[PDB]
Amino acid sequence: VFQQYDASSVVRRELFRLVARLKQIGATTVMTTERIEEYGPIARYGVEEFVSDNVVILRNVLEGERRRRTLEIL
Amino acid sequence: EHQAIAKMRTMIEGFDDISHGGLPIGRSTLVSGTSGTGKTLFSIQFLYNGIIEFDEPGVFVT
Amino acid sequence: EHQAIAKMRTMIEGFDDISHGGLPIGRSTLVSGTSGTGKTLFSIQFLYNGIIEFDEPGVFVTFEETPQDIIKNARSFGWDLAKLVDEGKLFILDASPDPEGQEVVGGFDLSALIERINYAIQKYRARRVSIDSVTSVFQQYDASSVVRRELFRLVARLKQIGATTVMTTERIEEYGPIARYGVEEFVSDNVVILRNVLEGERRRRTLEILKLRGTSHMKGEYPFTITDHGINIFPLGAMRLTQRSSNVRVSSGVVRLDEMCGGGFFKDSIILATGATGTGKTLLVSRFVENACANKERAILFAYEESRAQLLRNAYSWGMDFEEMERQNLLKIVCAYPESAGLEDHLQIIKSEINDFKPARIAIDSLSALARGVSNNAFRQFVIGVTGYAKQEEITGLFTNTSDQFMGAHSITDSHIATITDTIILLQYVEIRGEMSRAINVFKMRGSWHDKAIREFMISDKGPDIKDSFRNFERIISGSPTRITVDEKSELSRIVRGVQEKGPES
Amino acid sequence: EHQAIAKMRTMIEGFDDISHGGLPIGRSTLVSGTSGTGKTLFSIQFLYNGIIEFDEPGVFVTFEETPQDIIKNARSFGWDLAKLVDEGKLFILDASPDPEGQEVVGGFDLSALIERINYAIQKYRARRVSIDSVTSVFQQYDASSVVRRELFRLVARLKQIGATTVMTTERIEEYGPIARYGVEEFVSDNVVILRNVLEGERRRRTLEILKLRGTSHMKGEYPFTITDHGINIFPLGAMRLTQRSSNVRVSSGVVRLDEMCGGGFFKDSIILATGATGTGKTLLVSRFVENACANKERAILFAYEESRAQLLRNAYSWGMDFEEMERQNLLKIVCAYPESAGLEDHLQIIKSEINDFKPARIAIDSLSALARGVSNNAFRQFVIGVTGYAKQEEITGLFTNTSDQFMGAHSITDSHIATITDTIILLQYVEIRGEMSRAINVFKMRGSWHDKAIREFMISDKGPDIKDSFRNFERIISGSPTRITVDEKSE
Ligand SMILES: Nc1ncnc2c1ncn2[C@@H]1O[C@H](COP(=O)(O)OP(=O)(O)OP(=O)(O)O)[C@@H](O)[C@H]1O
Ligand SMILES: Nc1ncnc2c1ncn2[C@@H]1O[C@H](COP(=O)(O)OP(=O)(O)OP(=O)(O)O)[C@@H](O)[C@H]1O
Ligand SMILES: Nc1ncnc2c1ncn2[C@@H]1O[C@H](COP(=O)(O)OP(=O)(O)OP(=O)(O)O)[C@@H](O)[C@H]1O
Ligand SMILES: Nc1ncnc2c1ncn2[C@@H]1O[C@H](COP(=O)(O)OP(=O)(O)OP(=O)(O)O)[C@@H](O)[C@H]1O
Ligand SMILES: Nc1ncnc2c1ncn2[C@@H]1O[C@H](COP(=O)(O)OP(=O)(O)OP(=O)(O)O)[C@@H](O)[C@H]1O
Ligand SMILES: [Mg+2]
Ligand SMILES: [Mg+2]
Ligand SMILES: [Mg+2]
Ligand SMILES: [Mg+2]
Ligand SMILES: [Mg+2]
Ligand SMILES: [Mg+2]
Ligand SMILES: [Mg+2]
Ligand SMILES: [Mg+2]
Repeated sequence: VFQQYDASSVVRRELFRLVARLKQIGATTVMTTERIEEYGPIARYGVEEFVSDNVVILRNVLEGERRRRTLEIL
Repeated sequence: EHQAIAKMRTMIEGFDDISHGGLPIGRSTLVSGTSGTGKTLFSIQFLYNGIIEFDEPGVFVT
Repeated sequence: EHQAIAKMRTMIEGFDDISHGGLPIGRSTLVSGTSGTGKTLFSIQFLYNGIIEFDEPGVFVTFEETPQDIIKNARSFGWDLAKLVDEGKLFILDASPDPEGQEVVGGFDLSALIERINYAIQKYRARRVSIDSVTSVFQQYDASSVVRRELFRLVARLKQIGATTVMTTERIEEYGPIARYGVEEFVSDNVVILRNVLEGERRRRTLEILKLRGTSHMKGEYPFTITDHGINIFPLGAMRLTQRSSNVRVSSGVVRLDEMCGGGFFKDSIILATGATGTGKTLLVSRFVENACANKERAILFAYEESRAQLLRNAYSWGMDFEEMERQNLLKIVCAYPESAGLEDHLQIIKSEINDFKPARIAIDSLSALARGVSNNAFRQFVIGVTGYAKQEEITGLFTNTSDQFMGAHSITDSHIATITDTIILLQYVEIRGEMSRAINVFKMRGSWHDKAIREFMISDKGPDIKDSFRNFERIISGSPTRITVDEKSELSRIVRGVQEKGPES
Repeated sequence: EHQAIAKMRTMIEGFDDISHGGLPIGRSTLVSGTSGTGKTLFSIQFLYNGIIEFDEPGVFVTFEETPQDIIKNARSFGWDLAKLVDEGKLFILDASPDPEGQEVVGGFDLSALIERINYAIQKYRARRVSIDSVTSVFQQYDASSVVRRELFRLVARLKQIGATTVMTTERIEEYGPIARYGVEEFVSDNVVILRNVLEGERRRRTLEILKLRGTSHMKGEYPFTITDHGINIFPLGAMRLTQRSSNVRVSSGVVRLDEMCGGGFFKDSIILATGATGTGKTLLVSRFVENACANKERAILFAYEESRAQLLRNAYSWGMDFEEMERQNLLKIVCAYPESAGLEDHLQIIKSEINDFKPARIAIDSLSALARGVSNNAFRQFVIGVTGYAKQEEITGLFTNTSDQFMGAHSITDSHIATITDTIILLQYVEIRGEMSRAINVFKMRGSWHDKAIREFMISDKGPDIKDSFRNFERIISGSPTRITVDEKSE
């Protein structure tokens, strides 16, 4: 959604809104995000983390040509 | 309520273990990762195990 | 106390030492850190105790989290903040934006907030203040220039007011810049970094006090754990060296051994039992725990290799019934995997069980079990921990170390812990005539005199049988000894012909 | 279509094995990577195999090389694309800009183009469409957010059309972003990544399928070759452990040795001869290769240490004449320094050559010669490939290994190929009375019984002459013996 011409700030405030409204409803929501480097920031725009109540990371770590899939609960 | 945070079960083999019950209720849980790591399936499959195990309708936004 | 900056206590298991006292009164401490590091709890924990220990109302400003949740969440550690926001001891000050908000508002509001917080502080008569997630305020359209001036104003005014404040900062990298705008670090009087370093797919959190303008403190990282009780730190280096020592002597559960140790292990003493795999270590330990209960004293056993079940099967086979031990409430078996947590945790799990049961003895079967994966220093430092705790607590310790190379190991340490230890017990195989025989030896005893033989021992359903020494063998330790005889037929009981009887009658 | 995902094989050697079927029909695949990885070839080979195998018209779209060139170059792998253009089975929709022009033509053309695309799709009744260098289009003046929309509009349309696609994308760092804008990443249904990795000033090409929406695939990287017959991907992991096993026997070239191994080597099996430099491994190989010339059978010899010439010499010196072995086209020698290439290219040469001589025996002159300058893992993989290939092909294999230290060596192998070889012939110098004497031994044979003694032997112009064991010595293996001269029982 932010891939139209947005920056960090614009994007943080937006996640807040989204998450919050969803909080009111009482909806146990799950939100999927993309990244750039297996260990780099936790979310494309360096903010999504602190804005969420719970965070999870699905990593497909490289290494010796063999990829290894892991999951963590930050 | 007036106690701890209540959790929901994802019936995803293991995760409901690692998370000590499962996702918190009435709260969004961020799940990010690089292309081809899990996410969708983790979201789809969270919905699915929802219907198919406690009868809890699901809403998938794509 | 010799310091020139007045401090107030956080009552956070560990912090007040590392900070040599607690946050400098009338000042601002920046506790910064990655996502999920511990930050906001610290804050809440900081206001909490002030309330429930000094009766000092506190003002907690929330910026991102909903004033409702802060209370909802803080219930995890068992705190009815509600009731406090209710009795007028804790004023949560909402400032969270809205789900239907505009855009543009972080400068004149920064001036309004000062007056705000200034109202509640004057109103509730507060001493402590938490400003959780200032960062989020600048995350609207700002840059370094405007953040140092704006923060400054806030802290500057806050200090004038006389409130001992804590601000929280997020940061993407664990070791890199302290805070986002790489500017908060110099605007604050103190800086408390909180990290959660990865490495080896496990997770290690640490607290560090970079600076405390005005006084001294413990430098570098210190591991902490967030338990059902909140933050819990280990000044593994603030662990002074002044434990008590006593010439009291206890049993090993093995009689002959006792002699071999000048008269029974010292009460206050660390004991090490090293020996290749399958030499016996596990047994002795069991015979140590056993006896401790046979004299009516408590003792724990933390098995990191064998199950609680199996620990009993082989324990019973060796005699000594652990089933009962558990029941008479004299021996407690923990038992777990070293891979089921980072050392910091394992070190605390152990400490805990040592306080909810008060042993008078403790045994850790296979320290080397805990040295798996982990770095030597990391493990060596953990050894100093347990070893440290049990030493200053009059709790006799028997650790088990299994050397990675049977017969031919030129070092019974491998991780070099033999110098922290007070008394070592050595078990090693001996190749005698196409046979793998065993043999124990008492290497060192700091206070006792102990036997200097490398006696042989055998295992029966009954237990450790301490026989005689391989006097007529050289290159013993080598594992595969060399038979050089000056005698052997020498008296002892010559008398040939019919010497025995048999099973019928003697 | 309430069925699992449908795939369309690519007939690109090795890929259809890795994708578990082949790019999902009608969807978009994304093969991206840095300059010189495969991309352009891939897609080209993608369309080709599509035509000359299933009569499936191909739509190739270029955004930089001129159509004339795509042909010109293609002739590199023996295929006149001009022919299919004449036959209307493939349409190289030129879309490359000309020397002159204007600007401010943003999403302007991305639209008109989707029509010209749909055009030929319908017109040529297309099924497989490839787009090379799509990115060289947004490289006019755009940003991430801009590309995400110009790309998604396409793929979307394409999926509508229903044709199966592949999009070429470029990358700058071999292990950084998946595509220049790190957007295409998520805009694709399937992401393939060509990586032309450096290291040691040598280059290894590695393909990988990061994701395939809706179907399983092969997780991890795979080395691939670029030749005269297109791209080739050896799925060294894919190869299964279902090798044929027979109890038949073969000779070792040395009678007395055939005896030691209880009858001989098993036709189907790998044997390893180990020893310090000099021991005589190269002998055993020379002897093992003549025998297959006595039973008039084709056998191959891969030398990585000596030359065509020198071998001939030291061979005529042991009696065996190779000059005839070649004439009788029953023996073929190769020879190539290990440095001349990397294990990837090697493994192939081997395979290819084995197909053009239908051997029944084979011996590689020194593996350590090949483990030279390469990581164990990288080498360890090279063994299993040849070892594996020689196996499920019935070819008895004998490999040479000069242990890194003479006398006392504590392992037949260093790289650890011991557990990859069935039989282990172990050569080792033995020191007696001040003379470097030898010693051959059948260390292990999985089936047979083989001799358990360490028999010394010698080398004359007649070849190896196994002799008697060192019954009267001790520490034999160590290297520096110690006679026992036990004084009998002392009467
Ligand atoms: N049936 C299946 N069996 C085994 N693995 C599968 C199966 N389907 C998909 N996969 C694997 O899962 C990956 C697909 O990713 P998925 O659709 O779950 O979402 P994602 O990786 O989180 O996000 P994105 O849309 O970028 O791919 C593939 O890369 C593949 O390795
Ligand atoms: N009862 C508990 N037992 C063990 N861990 C707990 C408990 N309660 C909370 N935690 C842990 O505490 C952490 C919560 O972090 P906290 O609320 O203190 O603020 P933060 O990490 O500093 O900042 P942010 O709001 O950005 O996450 C999590 O990492 C979580 O696992
Ligand atoms: N009932 C028994 N009867 C005779 N010998 C026994 C009996 N139980 C154990 N043993 C002997 O004791 C050894 C078992 O080792 P033990 O359980 O004492 O711990 P360890 O050698 O210190 O460590 P680990 O067993 O994990 O290697 C065996 O090598 C075996 O010879
Ligand atoms: N006949 C051939 N034999 C061996 N290798 C060849 C042959 N033809 C081309 N190659 C190799 O294959 C590569 C060709 O790459 P190709 O033009 O197919 O696309 P690309 O490298 O993916 O993208 P780009 O258009 O940027 O070069 C060359 O870099 C070259 O090393
Ligand atoms: N005509 C010959 N007469 C006597 N001995 C010879 C003759 N030719 C070779 N030899 C012996 O064989 C050895 C030659 O080594 P060989 O060809 O067997 O290969 P290798 O030992 O396996 O490997 P490398 O040659 O690389 O050391 C010489 O060291 C020598 O002892
Ligand atoms: Mg997805
Ligand atoms: Mg956080
Ligand atoms: Mg927080
Ligand atoms: Mg044990
Ligand atoms: Mg190209
Ligand atoms: Mg995606
Ligand atoms: Mg040699
Ligand atoms: Mg050689």
